[PDB]
Amino acid sequence: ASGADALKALNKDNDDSLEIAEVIHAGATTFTAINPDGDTTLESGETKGRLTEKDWARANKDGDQTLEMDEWLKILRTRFKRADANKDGKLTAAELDSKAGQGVLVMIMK
Amino acid sequence: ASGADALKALNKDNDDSLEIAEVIHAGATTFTAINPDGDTTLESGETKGRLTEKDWARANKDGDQTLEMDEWLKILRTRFKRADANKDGKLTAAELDSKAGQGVLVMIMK
Ligand SMILES: [Dy+3]
Ligand SMILES: [Dy+3]
Ligand SMILES: [Dy+3]
Ligand SMILES: [Dy+3]
Ligand SMILES: [Dy+3]
Ligand SMILES: [Dy+3]
Ligand SMILES: [Dy+3]
Repeated sequence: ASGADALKALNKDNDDSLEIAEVIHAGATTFTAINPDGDTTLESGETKGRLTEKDWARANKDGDQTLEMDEWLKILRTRFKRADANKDGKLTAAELDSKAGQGVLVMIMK
Repeated sequence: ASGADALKALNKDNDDSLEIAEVIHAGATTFTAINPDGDTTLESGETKGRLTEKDWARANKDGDQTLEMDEWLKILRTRFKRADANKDGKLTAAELDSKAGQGVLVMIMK
């Protein structure tokens, strides 16, 4: 998916950008959408192609093999900062289409 | 409620315990249940009696006046650890009934 696609689906206010509240909420929706096994936890197989082993090492600090909702969203907030090249707390289409923005996109859209 | 009543509410027996995945999932449901204004954000008036000013200062690091889901759940994970007096990763009824356990209960049930 592209940045224009994400704005079309996830932006409901009268702007051209995704703010952190919009991004976190879409991350929470996506967590459930990519979790087909009927639990409340993401296992490593469920996160392939969206998260790296380094993301798990950084965010999963509780000794389990499960990403709970908060550990997933922690990674997303870090990725938001990396994509927000002009520091204004808003992700525009150009920021979403950048390499760092692609990392946000894979956590906010199935 | 009490620890026993909280365990019963989550379809568990009186001598059972809560682990972090069930607690985080219940915290995520509670976030939305205590948020009656149609947004995706908890304002301070929505968290009175559940969170302190110091909780907001620790968890709300983004310069806004709003708790997103990840900031709320960060506080819950901190409270789980404080209520887990023996640090075994499980909260018994007695741990839930403690003063620190009360702080978990106000975040996992309306
Ligand atoms: Dy917006
Ligand atoms: Dy799963
Ligand atoms: Dy975990
Ligand atoms: Dy920006
Ligand atoms: Dy609200
Ligand atoms: Dy915030
Ligand atoms: Dy314990």
